[PDB]
Amino acid sequence: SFVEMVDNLRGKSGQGYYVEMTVGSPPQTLNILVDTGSSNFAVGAAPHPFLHRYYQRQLSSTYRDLRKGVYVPYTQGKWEGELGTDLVSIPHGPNVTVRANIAAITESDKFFINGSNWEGILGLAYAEIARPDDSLEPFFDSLVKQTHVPNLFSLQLCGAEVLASVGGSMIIGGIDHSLYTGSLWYTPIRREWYYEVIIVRVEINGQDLKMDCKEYNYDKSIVDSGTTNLRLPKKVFEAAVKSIKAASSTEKFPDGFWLGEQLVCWQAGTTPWNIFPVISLYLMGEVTNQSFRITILPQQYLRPVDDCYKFAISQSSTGTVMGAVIMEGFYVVFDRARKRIGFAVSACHVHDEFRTAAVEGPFVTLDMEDCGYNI
Ligand SMILES: CCCCCS(=O)(=O)C[C@@H](NC(=O)c1cccnc1)C(=O)N[C@@H](Cc1cc(F)cc(F)c1)[C@H](O)CNCc1cccc(CC)c1
Repeated sequence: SFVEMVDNLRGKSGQGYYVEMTVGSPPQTLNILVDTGSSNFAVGAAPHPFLHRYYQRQLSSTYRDLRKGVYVPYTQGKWEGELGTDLVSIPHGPNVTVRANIAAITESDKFFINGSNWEGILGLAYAEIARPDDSLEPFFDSLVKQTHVPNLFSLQLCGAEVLASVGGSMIIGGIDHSLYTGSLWYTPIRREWYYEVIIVRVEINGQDLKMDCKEYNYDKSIVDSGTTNLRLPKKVFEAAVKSIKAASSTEKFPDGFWLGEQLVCWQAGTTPWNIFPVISLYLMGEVTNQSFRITILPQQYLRPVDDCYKFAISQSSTGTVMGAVIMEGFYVVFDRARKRIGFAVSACHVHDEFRTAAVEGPFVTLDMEDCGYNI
């Protein structure tokens, strides 16, 4: 938890958060997307219309070819590459250098984003979902094994021609107490592959969705910084929109809005936040029958793009995804050592005069264990 790591993240709305890193010798500078939703460290290693610079292996005296191809398909978008290792540093991170696995991207499809300003991706999740297989040690594992950095990192993602710029902090090796107020509440990491958690209850403006909690985690629920929106399984999505639509029936928007396709604008400064409800996601606590909740304001699920916004909540077919817009306003601790994820109100907390994002507990909930999907 260093003051030198504060504000070491940057990016544009809808295009994620990236941290500056150097690879090879001499140091090659690159902006790398911080993604707790995957486990491969990869960087553009060949020219591309959206890349202004890229990893040039031939210019690195410390590069070692692993002579193995690698391929990684995401929800939408994918890339192909060549494996190898090299020295990697995070200028605004811990003062150490480690030899890490790196997937030099040679071919890609709908992966890189035009104008995003990042040239690679840092999969911070576990080896289990790493490609080719789990023998390809993820970056953070190498960092912990090679240096004395504590097996833990925390993220503070903040809100907002060109798309609004965003800032944040990735504290490697610790917790920076000045980045949050109040208490930290932890939810167990159900399994060490994605950063899987369990949602046991959901409320829209204080009203219970009243669904079997297995639906909330239908398939799985993950904390994913590499994903923008709050993604919800079909049944949960529909209940959610119906509830949100009702609360804001005072005004009407085109179906494209709710489908997160087309934006919606209001006179600059007149956004009627008060008509949109708050969303409370209750997460399993560290104790049976006990949980805590994180409340999201409309300022979070209505992403800036007159003041224009897009509905940052969309239907998923691969489970719940607590994306960036959910993480924003909260200080999130990925306590790998103790297999848990802590949440707390962020210093750049979720605004508003009558309301505010919050992290509250405890709230008793029985049989939280049957909320998960049992393989
Ligand atoms: C951060 C910049 C914002 C980009 C806006 S986004 O549309 O929300 C990105 C999201 N896209 C969507 O969620 C999406 C996209 C289109 C339609 N519906 C949903 C997505 O796929 N995210 C990848 C990171 C990524 C970032 C990019 F910038 C471009 C890519 F290519 C990939 C996560 O790693 C996925 N974790 C779940 C997961 C799923 C499958 C396999 C794995 C094993 C690696 C893992």
